Amino acid sequence: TSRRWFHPNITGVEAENLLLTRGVDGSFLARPSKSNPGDFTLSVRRNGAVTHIKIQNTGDYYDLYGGEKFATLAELVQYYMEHHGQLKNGDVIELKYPLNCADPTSERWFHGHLSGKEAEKLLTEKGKHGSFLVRESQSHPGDFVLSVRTGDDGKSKVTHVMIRCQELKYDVGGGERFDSLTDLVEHYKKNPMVETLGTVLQLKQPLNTTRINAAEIESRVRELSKLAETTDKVKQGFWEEFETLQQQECKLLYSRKEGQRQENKNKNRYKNILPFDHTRVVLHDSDYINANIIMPEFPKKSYIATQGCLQNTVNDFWRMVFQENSRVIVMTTKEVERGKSKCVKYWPDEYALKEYGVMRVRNVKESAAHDYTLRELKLSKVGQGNTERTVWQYHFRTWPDHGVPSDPGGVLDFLEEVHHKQESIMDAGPVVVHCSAGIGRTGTFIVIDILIDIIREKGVDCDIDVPKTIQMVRSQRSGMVQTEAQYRFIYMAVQHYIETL
Ligand SMILES: C[C@H](O)c1nc2c(N3CCCc4ncccc43)n[nH]c2nc1N1CCC2(CC1)Cc1ccccc1[C@H]2N
Repeated sequence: TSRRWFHPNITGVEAENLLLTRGVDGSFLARPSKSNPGDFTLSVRRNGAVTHIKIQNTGDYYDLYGGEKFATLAELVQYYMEHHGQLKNGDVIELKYPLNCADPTSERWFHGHLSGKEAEKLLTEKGKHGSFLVRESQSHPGDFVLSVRTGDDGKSKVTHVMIRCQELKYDVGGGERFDSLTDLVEHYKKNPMVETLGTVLQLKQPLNTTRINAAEIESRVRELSKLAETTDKVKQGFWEEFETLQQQECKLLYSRKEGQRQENKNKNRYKNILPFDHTRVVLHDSDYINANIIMPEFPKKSYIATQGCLQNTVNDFWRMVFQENSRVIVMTTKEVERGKSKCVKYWPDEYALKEYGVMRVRNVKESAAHDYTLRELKLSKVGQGNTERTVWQYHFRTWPDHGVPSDPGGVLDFLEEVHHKQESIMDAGPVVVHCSAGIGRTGTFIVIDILIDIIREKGVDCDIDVPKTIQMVRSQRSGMVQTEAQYRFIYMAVQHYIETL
């Protein structure tokens, strides 16, 4: 796995020159857009020239101009490198050779202008055996410092290794010279440095600097929100956390074979946004629906993340709800936004009874609120009177067309009622959550609920780790939490929750 074709800090011109001077026809890279922040650009060399293709993401998916919609940039690159997905005035565009980035900004172990002292404190307080980090050197500009903790009262220690930058290559004073910090770290991960008297300088795991005490979320958000005036002050902020998270998505390219099978193509709202095989909901008693089980310790504490129903998947949706014993549905989209259908009406009108295949649904009563509408539904299997159970649909209607709400209070009030309903139902199955593609808004809601539930169970003095939780959810459905705006909104929502306690 590798995501080195993503260059986080280049301009369009620098991208052009890199491709023309260091690449060949078929070379490609991706980068964040500096003209329209929040978007991305895929730049590809072919026939001695560079083509730029815009990628847009407002919170639901990566929309490649002239191409398809994708759950992550890694899934997008893999699709066209493997599949052609024919990316294409007619001509074809080939992604042949990733043009690799040497910038370490988004490595989990790189901390930029961290001082050797700030670094010593973090290693002693939060470090364990094998924790390591890399930082720029103050005393020797251009060089770096690798610090490792090893141990089990003097049973553990920290060791500092100087990394020299000599005519564009990096070394630790002897042996091989590498073209980038990443190449050097990976080498000494596989081939550990060994001290004079036997100590192995094992690079076991990057030092954790994202886990926080929930009670201090306010000061942490203040810290993460800081805007560096110069690059001297560029330190760990929201953007650094998020793009370091995004770099880890190449580890999550799990198989989605079932959703690509012939008989399942038209059950997917978006052709290339598909459920992982190893967590998809399998329908027993066709077995396919575009949905995944999300567990916060990867039933009553679990979720189902799914897409907005299509007219030909409504019956399968209710088979899933019934089979999994779900009693609560969270829908975070209108039926239609920006003139386009996001989810078909899969519930009966108020007071009406409808049959969906072998499933029967009655809309007992609707209750309208400021931000959302609650629909009380009774689901039964035709021919089995004893199977009736109430299903509570919480339909949040005011999520903005693009981006995230300006204030998390309405979402948190909505989320609180959802949680209370679920908890009052004995033996309730997983909560169903869906938007359009079921990864963006859906991922944001589920992660917030997971984080708040830790505070519920352990109190405000507990540890939470936003990126850690997201990566775990992203291992069960592709691209859960789509954008930096949503990443920030998750922090803002946990902060708002704590302040109202
Ligand atoms: C290892 C560290 O704690 C971390 N971790 C993740 C993280 N993940 C995803 C994978 C699984 C997972 N598991 C458990 C916890 C976190 C995570 N996502 N973003 C993360 N960001 C992190 N820091 C902030 C960003 C920099 C590294 C440190 C620190 C820094 C200073 C200046 C300039 C640039 C940068 C970033 N280079």
